[PDB]
Amino acid sequence: DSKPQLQRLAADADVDRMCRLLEEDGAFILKGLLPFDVVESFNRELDVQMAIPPPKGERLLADKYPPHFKYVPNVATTCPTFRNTVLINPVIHAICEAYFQRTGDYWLSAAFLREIESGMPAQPFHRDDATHPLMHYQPLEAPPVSLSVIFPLTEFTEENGATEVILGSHRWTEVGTPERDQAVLATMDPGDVLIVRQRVVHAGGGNRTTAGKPRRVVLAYFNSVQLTPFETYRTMPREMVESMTVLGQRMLGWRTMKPSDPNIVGINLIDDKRLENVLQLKAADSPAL
Amino acid sequence: KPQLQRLAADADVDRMCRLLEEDGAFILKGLLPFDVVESFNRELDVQMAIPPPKGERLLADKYPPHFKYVPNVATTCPTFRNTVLINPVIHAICEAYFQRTGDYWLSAAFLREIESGMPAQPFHRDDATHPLMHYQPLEAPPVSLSVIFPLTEFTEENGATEVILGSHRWTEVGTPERDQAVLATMDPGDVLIVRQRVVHAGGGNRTTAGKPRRVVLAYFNSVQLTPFETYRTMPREMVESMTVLGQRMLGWRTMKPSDPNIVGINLIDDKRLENVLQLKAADSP
Ligand SMILES: [Co+2]
Ligand SMILES: [Fe+2]
Ligand SMILES: [Fe+2]
Repeated sequence: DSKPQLQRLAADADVDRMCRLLEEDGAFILKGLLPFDVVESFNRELDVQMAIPPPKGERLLADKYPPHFKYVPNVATTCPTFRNTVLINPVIHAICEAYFQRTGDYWLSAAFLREIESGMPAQPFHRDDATHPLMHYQPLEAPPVSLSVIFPLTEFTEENGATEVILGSHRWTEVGTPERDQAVLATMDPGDVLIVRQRVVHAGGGNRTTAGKPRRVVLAYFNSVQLTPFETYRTMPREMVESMTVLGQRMLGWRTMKPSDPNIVGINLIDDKRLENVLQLKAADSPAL
Repeated sequence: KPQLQRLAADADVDRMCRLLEEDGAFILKGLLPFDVVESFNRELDVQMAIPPPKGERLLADKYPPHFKYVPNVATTCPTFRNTVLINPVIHAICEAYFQRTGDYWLSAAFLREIESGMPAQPFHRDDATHPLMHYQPLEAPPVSLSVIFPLTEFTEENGATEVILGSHRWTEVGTPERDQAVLATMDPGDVLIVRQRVVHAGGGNRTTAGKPRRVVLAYFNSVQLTPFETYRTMPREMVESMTVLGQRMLGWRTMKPSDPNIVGINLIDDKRLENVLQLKAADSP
């Protein structure tokens, strides 16, 4: 509309340009990154998880909310489509490599599903700096250590709560209490992807539809390997791990990684050796590399 | 000039905390009894006697051959794993120090041996392993603590650690003189504790004879920060023989950064890692 909008880019768009949008606007959308069949396969895998009856024991997040809370943690362990296809998408990683150039290696801190039902209110505007509170004190100019990647799995509309993003707001000193009309809407089709810079002020739009159609989203956080993964994928069976590509294994914390100089050795190692060597980890695309 | 303060092992933790914010460092006298120091040294002797490896060594291959180093001592030295790592005074200090940031764990603990004729290190801050630390404001909650265990005598001759008191308040390292620093001269069993941002240097070893100076360095970091050393390949039997505190230090349990993190970190299936693993411990039901 009137205000400058989120730019929607083709999957083959220029990475330098995407990197610049992140620094100027703080966010952008990749159009039709995931084909519809991938999206639907992912959705069915998620349906299976959500249909599982509630467990007997403790659930750290879920126990904090009423029983109608819809959440699937660490989707990489239970959704093969995410693990084998979405997680290792080459466009996503081209962006990450450029974005994290100053900080070095990155990996997956978390990827999880939320569903926002009809009649739910919008989120307060905020920054994604709560999981690793030290991020709250990092200056704007410092090398970024986190990137938010948002996957709509149903339509995002003005009505059902499309993500509200305030362009340029990563340059603000604080969040404050911004008006809703300061934000623009990440309206999207399933298969699109929203990419959001560290420190950008934003809010989930809730869902004001009344027809019972929930809005589904998978949120993935790619962080500097300096930062401890929220979700640990260390209990994945070896057969599952070795079925992944090297990149996948790197994302899920199964390999030694490298923060930027002046760390000149790396991180996540043991016996002064690479973790994957100590584990004698095979990978699906080891013959080609 | 002001020297490093030497405190009895049973001194009041509030005083220790005060010293870290004012001086940036202090020494605990006789924290580890002689038998602990001796068994630990014997265990390290075993590792040091093990022949040089064939394959790549990530850290060691970057330095000259006189580099003497034993990585992740917790996996090979029961005395560190069962006694030193879980010392209650160290953790009283950590709990006070990390109050603002939340839970902490072990990023690394390793041995270095410094031979005769080695020069002192350049003055520096310990902000290289996790470079994001370089950009954290002075006022922000600390996310790292250096704990230094002399395993041989630290003398003015053999390279006692050089610490510049109050330098954590400096904007940058600059080009400090050696006489700006004071020496952490210590006996085995003592412990040197050094705050984030404190400018310091290993003292090398100016002796011309005798056995090298032996030191174990442990870095305790906010659980927000990825451990340099990962202890995830430890055998289950070894892990379960440890106390809950030990398991928490070595990354085998779910941990909790301060609010506004209200769930925790290092979890899976929306459960605690130790519950998913059905982890036993020496001191849990
Ligand atoms: Co002078
Ligand atoms: Fe958010
Ligand atoms: Fe140092």
